[PDB]
Amino acid sequence: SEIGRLNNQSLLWGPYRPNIYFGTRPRIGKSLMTGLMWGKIESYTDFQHTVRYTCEQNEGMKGYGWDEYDPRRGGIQSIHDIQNGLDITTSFVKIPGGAHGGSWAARIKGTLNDDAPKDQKTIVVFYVSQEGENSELEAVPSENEFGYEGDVILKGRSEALGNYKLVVTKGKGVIPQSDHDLSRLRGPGQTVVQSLTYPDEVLWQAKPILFQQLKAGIDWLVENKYDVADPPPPWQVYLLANKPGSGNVHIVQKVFEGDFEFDILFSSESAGKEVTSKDLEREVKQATEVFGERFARVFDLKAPFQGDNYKKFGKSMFSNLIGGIGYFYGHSLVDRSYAPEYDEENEGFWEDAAEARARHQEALEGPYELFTSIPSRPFFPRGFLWDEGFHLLPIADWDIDLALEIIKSWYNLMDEDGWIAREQILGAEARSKVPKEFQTQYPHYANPPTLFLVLDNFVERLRKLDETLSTASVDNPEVGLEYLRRLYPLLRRQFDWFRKTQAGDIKSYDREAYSTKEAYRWRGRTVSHCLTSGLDDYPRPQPPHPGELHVDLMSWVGVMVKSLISIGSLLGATEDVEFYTKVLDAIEHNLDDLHWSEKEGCYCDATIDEFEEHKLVCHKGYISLFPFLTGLLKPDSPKLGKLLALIGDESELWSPYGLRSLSKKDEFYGTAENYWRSPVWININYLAIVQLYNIATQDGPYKETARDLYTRLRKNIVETVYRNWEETGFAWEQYNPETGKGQRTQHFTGWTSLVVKIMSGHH
Ligand SMILES: CS(=O)(=O)c1cc(NCc2ccc(CN3C[C@H](O)[C@@H](O)[C@H](O)[C@H]3CO)cc2)cc(-c2cccnn2)c1
Repeated sequence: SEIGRLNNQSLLWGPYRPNIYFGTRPRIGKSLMTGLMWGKIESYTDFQHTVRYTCEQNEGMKGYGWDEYDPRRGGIQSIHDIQNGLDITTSFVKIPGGAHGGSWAARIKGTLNDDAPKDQKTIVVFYVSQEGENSELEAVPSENEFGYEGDVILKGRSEALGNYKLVVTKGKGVIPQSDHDLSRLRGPGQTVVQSLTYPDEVLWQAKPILFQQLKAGIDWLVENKYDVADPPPPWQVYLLANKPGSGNVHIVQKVFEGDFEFDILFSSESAGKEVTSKDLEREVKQATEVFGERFARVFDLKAPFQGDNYKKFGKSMFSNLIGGIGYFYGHSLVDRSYAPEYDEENEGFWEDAAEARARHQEALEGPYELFTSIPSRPFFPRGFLWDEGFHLLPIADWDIDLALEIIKSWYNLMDEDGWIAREQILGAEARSKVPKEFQTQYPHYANPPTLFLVLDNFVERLRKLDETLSTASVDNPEVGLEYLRRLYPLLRRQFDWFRKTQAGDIKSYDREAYSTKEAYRWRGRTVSHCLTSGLDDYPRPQPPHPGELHVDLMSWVGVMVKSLISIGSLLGATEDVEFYTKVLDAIEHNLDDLHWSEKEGCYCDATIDEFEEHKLVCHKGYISLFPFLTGLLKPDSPKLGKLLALIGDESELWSPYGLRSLSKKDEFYGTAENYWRSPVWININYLAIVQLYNIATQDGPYKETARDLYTRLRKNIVETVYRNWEETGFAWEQYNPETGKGQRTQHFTGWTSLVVKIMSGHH
């Protein structure tokens, strides 16, 4: 509770706007937010097309991301913008002090690349907004007529932040000067500020708000007889008339010719003295040193990746993953009808659920907040539930207390029933990027509970001030068990929810098995998809059917029970721990009785026939290995040995680049969208690698096959991801098993970053 508050104060500020190139906000719903924009201007019409704000990936952008980041200290981002002929650095740094979550500073540096005209004009904007009823923010006017020769100071106050100043410094670089008539009314060229107000809920729409002000400037030109007989230069036509004041939006605009840089200094008044540029430089150099020392300790890359090339690779994958951390706030869109069609209980259920959806009873609810890492800045800058379990495995190593914060944040979303939506789209900003037909969440939709994996790691670590704070929840056992105590009931609630909502049907068919209880079927499947399982288009029983059972789902339930055993045991929930033991024992038996195929040598999902009998449906691939991947099989199990055969078999799963999602022998190989029907995916490869290492560092019959497989798979996965990074600068979503090429989306940090932990090893 004391450590909680120090943790709160430490993590309050950051560049928690991963959906944009660079911006800051604190972990507060309605507060002070900033964002960077820039774009070259060569003509009277180009700036609207060159300006950058929200993250994307296309031919115009070579690459971007964090070179180093720790959300407690700050870091350095590099942006390589081809369209704008610019290489940009954004350094962000936090300075603890006072009562309001400390201070921070950022340096924005732009260097023209070799291709750029040496006299390029670049428009740079720093956009500042503040939400809240009783808060103030004011631009201190300049001494000069038309703008600022020097720094722009914003004075503001709020309940959340107390008093603060935000300074945008004069910076360094040529500022262009205009000889035109207009300069007599608009100045020759200088930094300008517009202070505006809009209703709070639209402050986020920085691009349109800016353009509306640019447009009003141009309309003013037109009305005041500035025309094509004698036009002012483009960059002056797009320079806002200076009008500072008070409001909830403040636009600070600069134009530079050539290279440039400028600082942003946020000074929390309740702290000591105010933040300077010399402070920024010192704290930046200091963060880099701490970052370095920590990486070497936490991510000690083992053979054969100890080389410096692999270190830089590892730093990039890690920094981008942990650098994705966002704070999201607002309403989510949920169908709360619990239409009976969603029980999916007859044949052809998918058509019924389509009928219910077509009622559109979904409503906004909340608001909610979420502090989480994300799969990708340009495409998926929001919380995804099973993804986050993978994101936190490397993050927890770095800073267990951060990871627990993020777990707590997710768990705080769980409704009364035990449901967390698998995709968290919080507020209009988060919604803007996401197509309407994809926003609505459904309380019957599960997603893998991979967050338990992180919990498991915490538990084993538990059994055996930024320095201190990162590890306080393990160094103080008292704190640990207390965290577990408070979360334990939500864990159980989620357990029970799986069993009530994702229940399969044994009792109503000719189905025999050790337990009449244990059987699971993901709700929400369509003819070609099962989105809730995480493996979108992995082939399942055709047609889908209320009788289906899914071996991945049962294995996840297995993961959960096992975690509940350890956590219950740590808390002495004896009555609970005994029930869990009966479920574990029953899932073990039932995985065999309902899922094992002796004929095929692997696990399979099941349905019920045209003739109403249990049928196995075997599609050799990730799904086939689940009981192994999820840690459920004994190290001497013959079944495990056969899965090891399947895994290593080059003609089924084993490619030089990692395990294929689907066997080359399956009829569904490389068909359709071919998402999970052949490509190599790091998250599942990671689970294989960890399980091989387990069977490998224990006496048993398969110790040495596992040792060989472990060695080679670790090598193949790391090298594929590394080679692609070296060539393209990106982490990719998935990798082509025939060519080794990364494909689908880029900037996937993202569970692809698991590679840093594969390299570092020692599970
Ligand atoms: C044409 S698109 O670029 O594919 C595309 C698609 C969709 N909607 C569906 C979708 C959602 C997430 C994933 C990735 N991935 C698939 C994995 O199978 C799951 O296991 C993972 O949990 C899941 C998360 O990592 C894939 C598909 C949204 C946007 C978008 C959203 C905001 C802003 N701009 N664009 C773009």
